[PDB]
Amino acid sequence: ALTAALKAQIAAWYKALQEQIPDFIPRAPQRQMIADVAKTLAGEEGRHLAIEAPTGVGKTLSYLIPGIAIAREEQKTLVVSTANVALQDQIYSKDLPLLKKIIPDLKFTAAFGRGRYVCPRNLTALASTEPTQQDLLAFLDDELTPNNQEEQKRCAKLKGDLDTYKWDGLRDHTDIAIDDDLWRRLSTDKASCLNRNCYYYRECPFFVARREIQEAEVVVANHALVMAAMESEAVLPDPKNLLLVLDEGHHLPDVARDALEMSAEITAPWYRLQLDLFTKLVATCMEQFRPKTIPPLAIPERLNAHCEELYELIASLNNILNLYMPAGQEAEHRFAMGELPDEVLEICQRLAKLTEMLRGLAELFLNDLSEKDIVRLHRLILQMNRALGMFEAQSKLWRLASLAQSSGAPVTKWATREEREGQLHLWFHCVGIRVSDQLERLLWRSIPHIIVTSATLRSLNSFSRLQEMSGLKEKAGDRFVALDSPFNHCEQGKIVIPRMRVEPSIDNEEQHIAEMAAFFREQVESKKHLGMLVLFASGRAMQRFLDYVTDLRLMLLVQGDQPRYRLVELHRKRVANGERSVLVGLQSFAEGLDLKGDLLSQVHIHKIAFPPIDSPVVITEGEWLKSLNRYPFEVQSLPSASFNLIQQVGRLIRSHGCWGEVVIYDKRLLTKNYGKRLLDALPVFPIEQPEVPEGIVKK
DNA sequence: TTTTTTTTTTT
Ligand code: SF4
Repeated sequence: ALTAALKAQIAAWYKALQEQIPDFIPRAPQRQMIADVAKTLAGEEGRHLAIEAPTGVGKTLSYLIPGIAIAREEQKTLVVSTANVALQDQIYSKDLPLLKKIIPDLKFTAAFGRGRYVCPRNLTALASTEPTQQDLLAFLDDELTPNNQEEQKRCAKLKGDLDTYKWDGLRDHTDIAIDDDLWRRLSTDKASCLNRNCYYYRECPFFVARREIQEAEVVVANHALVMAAMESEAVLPDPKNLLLVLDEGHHLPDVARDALEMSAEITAPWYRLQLDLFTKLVATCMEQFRPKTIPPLAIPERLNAHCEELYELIASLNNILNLYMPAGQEAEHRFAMGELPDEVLEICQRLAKLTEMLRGLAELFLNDLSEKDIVRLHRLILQMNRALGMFEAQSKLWRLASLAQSSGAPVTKWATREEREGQLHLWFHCVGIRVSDQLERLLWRSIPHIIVTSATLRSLNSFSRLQEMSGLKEKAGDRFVALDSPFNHCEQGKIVIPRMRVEPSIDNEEQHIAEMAAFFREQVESKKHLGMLVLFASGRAMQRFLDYVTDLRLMLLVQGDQPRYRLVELHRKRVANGERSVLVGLQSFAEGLDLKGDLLSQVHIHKIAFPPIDSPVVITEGEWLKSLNRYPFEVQSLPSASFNLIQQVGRLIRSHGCWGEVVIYDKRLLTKNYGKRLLDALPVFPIEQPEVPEGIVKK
C-alpha cells in the first residue's frame, strides 16, 4: 500500500519544508504520526486511526503531508474536517499555503454551509435601495429595504468589498459586524434562491465555492458539514473516493448527536393555529399556482381529515402530559429510562406518521414553487418554507420519541411547560444518549480509512471513553495511538491548589466564590503575571465571580462581550504593552485559547467541571448505566471531568518557553480518592498548596 | 463509592 514512489514523495516534501521554511523543526512524534497516517490512509494497516497529538507535535502538517501525497497518487480528495469555522480558517490560511510553497501545484478549497454565504441579489437590494422611515406598509411587506441609513451604508461597503474580492461573501471573513437579523436577510434558503433563474447565478459565492470543491485535492470542512454530506450524498465526492481527516475529533459524537436531538412545541391551541394556517396555505397554493404534481393529501377533504386526526392526537397528548404537572405553573416531566407508557407511545407513533406525511406534502409544494408573478410567488415560497421547517421539527421529534433505543441506549424523553409571551407553552424534547450506530453508518463503514486526531482524545489516561462514545473498536481494525507531549511541564510550570476552607458543593457556592475571588485578587495584586485566564463551569458562577471583581472591569475581557477573536486581539495588544490583562470565560475559552508565554502565565480554574447531575439526559443515562450494572459516577461524571480538566489545564503550556501556574480552586483534587486519578491524567506538574485569605461574602 | 448546566454547525 505504501509504494516506493509514495514514500519518496512524502520524504521529499518533508525535507523541502524542513529546510526551506524558517523554524520548521522535526520531531520523532511527528515522524511517527506521518508514518501512522500514511499506513492507515494507504490501507496498509487496519481500518481507522485515532491518534492523539498533543500541542507541539505538529499535528496538522503531520496528516496533511501524507494525506496530500496519497490523494495525488490516487486521484482522490483529501477532506480535512475540523470543529468550527475559525479552525477551518486556520487550516486554510496558515497550514495549506505553507504546503503550497513546497507544492506550488496544490489545489485546495474550503467548504461551508449555505447559511454562511451572502446572497448577492439580497445584498444589492440592501445596498442600493432607500430607507424611507420604515414606510409602514413597506415594513409590513418586509420588502428588502435597509431598515435605516446606517444599515444602507454598511451594506454598500460590504457590496464594494464583495465586488472587488476584498470579501469572499462568507459571514466570518469580514470585519464589518453583521447583526443576526441582517444576516437572515442577506442570505436565503435553498428554495428562496433563484438558482439558474437569477441574473447573479454565475456570480454567487456559494455555488462558486461548491464548484471549487469538485476539482480540489484538499477540501477543508467542518464536522457538521461532513456529517450532512454523508446523509445527503450531495456536497462531497463519493465516500469510497475520500481520504478523511477528522481533526478536533473528540467533538465527533456530540456532532453526531444533532441527528438525534429535537425540541418542539406541542401545545394544543398553537397547534390548531398551525394546522389551520397550513390547510389554508395549501389551498391558496393550488389556486394561485397549480403545482405540476398534486398528491392525494393535497385534496382538501383528505388534507383536513388528516389534520383533524393529527390535532385530536396532539390534544390527547396535551391532556395526558398535563396530568404529570401542576396546573397554571411552569413544570417539567421526564420519562424514566426514556420509556413511554403504552398509550403515549402509540400516540407518538401515529404522530410520527402524520407529521412525516405533512412534511412530505410541504416539501413537494416548496420544490414546485421554487421550480416555477414573482412577488406573489415569493411570499408563498416563504410561508411554505416556514411550514416546512415546522413539520421537519415535528416529524423528527415524533420519530425520535417513538424509538425504543438508539445505539443500544434509551433516547431521553421529557416535556416542559414554559412561559413565553404571557402564556404557558408545552414542549416535547428528545435527546439520543448514544450515537455510535450513527457514526458507524455514516462514516466508519462508509469511508475506507479515517484519521481521528486531536490534542485531546483520552480521558483518565485511556481511550475507553472515546471507544464507547464513537464506536471505534480494535476488533474492527481501528488503532489508537497516544503521542507524547514534547514540552517539559514539570520544569515549565506548576499546579497550585489553594487551601480553601470549603469544597465547591452546592450549598457552599457563595463562600467558595468569595474565597476564590480573594485569592485571585491577591494574585492580580502581585503583578507577577500579565496574561491571566479565569475559567468557569457555569455562567452562573462566572457572573457571581464577576460581582466580586467589579473594580477590575478595565482589566477584564469577558466571554460574550465581544467575539472571541476580538477579545483575544485586545488581550494581545495590552499584554504586549506591559499591562495586566485577564480573560474570563466558559467552555469556549477552555477549548479555544492558544496563548504562548507572556500572553497566558496564570490559569484560574474555579472548579472541576463535573456534568450536571439533575439534567434529564444525564439522569436517563445514569438509569441506563445502572440497569447494565455500571456505576454512573465512574462511567459518566468522572471521565467527563477528567477530559475537561485536561483541556482546561492545557491552556498554560502551549510552547517551549511557556511558563506559569494553573490555580485550581477545587480542593477535592486532594480531598477525594478520585482526586488522584484526575491528577494522574494530567501532565506531571509540581503541586503547591498556599494559604487562602478570608473570604468576605457580598450581600 | 459520587457528582450539579457549555456550544457550534448543517441539510
Ligand atoms: S443565486 Fe440564490 S443566492 Fe445567489 S444571488 Fe441569486 S438568489 Fe441570492
